[PDB]
Amino acid sequence: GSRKIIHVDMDCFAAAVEMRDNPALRDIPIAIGGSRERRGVISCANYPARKFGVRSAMPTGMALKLCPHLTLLPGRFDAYKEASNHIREIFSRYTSRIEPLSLDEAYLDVTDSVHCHGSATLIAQEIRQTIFNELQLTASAGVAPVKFLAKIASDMNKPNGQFVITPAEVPAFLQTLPLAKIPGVGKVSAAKLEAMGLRTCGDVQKCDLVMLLKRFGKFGRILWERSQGIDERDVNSERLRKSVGVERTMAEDIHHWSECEAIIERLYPELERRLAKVKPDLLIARQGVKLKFDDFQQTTQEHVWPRLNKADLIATARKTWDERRGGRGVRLVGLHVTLLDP
DNA sequence: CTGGGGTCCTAGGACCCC
DNA sequence: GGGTCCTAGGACCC
Ligand SMILES: Nc1ccn([C@H]2C[C@H](O)[C@@H](COP(=O)(O)NP(=O)(O)OP(=O)(O)O)O2)c(=O)n1
Ligand SMILES: [Mg+2]
Ligand SMILES: [Mg+2]
Repeated sequence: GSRKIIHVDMDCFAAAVEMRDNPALRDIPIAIGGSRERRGVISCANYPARKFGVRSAMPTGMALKLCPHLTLLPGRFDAYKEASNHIREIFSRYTSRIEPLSLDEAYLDVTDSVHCHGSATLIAQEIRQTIFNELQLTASAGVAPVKFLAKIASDMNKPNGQFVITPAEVPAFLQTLPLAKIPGVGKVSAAKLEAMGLRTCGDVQKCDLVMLLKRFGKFGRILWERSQGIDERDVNSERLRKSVGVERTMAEDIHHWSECEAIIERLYPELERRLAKVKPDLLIARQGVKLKFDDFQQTTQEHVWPRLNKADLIATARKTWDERRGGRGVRLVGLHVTLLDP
């Protein structure tokens, strides 16, 4: 039923806002991540740092081994939040059909738009431009008839570029497209798929659908459909936050309950403030806790609960601390609430 | 040498209904 | 024998 979807993605979003504000970081390797002393990971890295192999979700310990002159910045969320809200208002000028996927990211449906005539290519081009003129940062775009193809397209000519995929180009695009580039196919599934000899969508096009439903369930249908180019998901501008969590990893494993309670005492005020901005009465559906151990196993305990309550969080945290710790060190403790169904 | 914020999926037992 | 809720956990995303 061919639609036209624009996936915009900010390039090096967190880093780019650090460089715009201080140009001294424009041409030196910078990353936002948090110290190796605090056991942190890289969240964003500029291209000078990317040249050394620094990627997002990489432990800072390895980021420094690869690029020792990394200037690590901690990040200013409100600086990135304002930029985003500006980005989303720039989208508001071309369609109401806007589905943000994060701060730096949004699906735009422009099928029924009158703007740069009907050219999804020129709308994406002008949005990418207006962002630069108004925020001095750069965007990439992808244009496709479906959601995931427009997302894959947003990475192909980045940074500061776009890439269009028309319906006639789709069959050739999918034939060589490796399965792991499909959003929702990460490291584990890509490894089993390659264990079955499935690397590209061209390979799964020659597969049996009932076979894939046997082995992967609902995931096998999604797999088989994306390879045929099928992605009926609508751009939904109505999607709502469903949960609020606050967690913290300490410098080193903590071994006594006394220390773990000292962390919850600090975590709770932050969780309440962030819950208050969205729900002033603090009324919720479930609240609970999370511990992650030295062997990186993690357990959570959540239960029905009417209102964000600190003592019950401490209480339940010691029940896990006793029943499921088994004497290992603890590197992370976290708090959580599940919001009420709208 | 492994973050912090989330979404979505699965699955067994409890629970309720015929 | 059905269905929805409850809970824990895992894969995945930015
Ligand atoms: N694992 C990750 C991935 C992204 N992020 C944050 C930091 C990024 O600046 C922001 C943008 O997500 P992203 O698109 O995946 N990466 P980024 O936009 O910075 O670089 P490119 O999109 O140009 O590849 O999300 C994170 O905190 N942890
Ligand atoms: Mg980006
Ligand atoms: Mg993004």
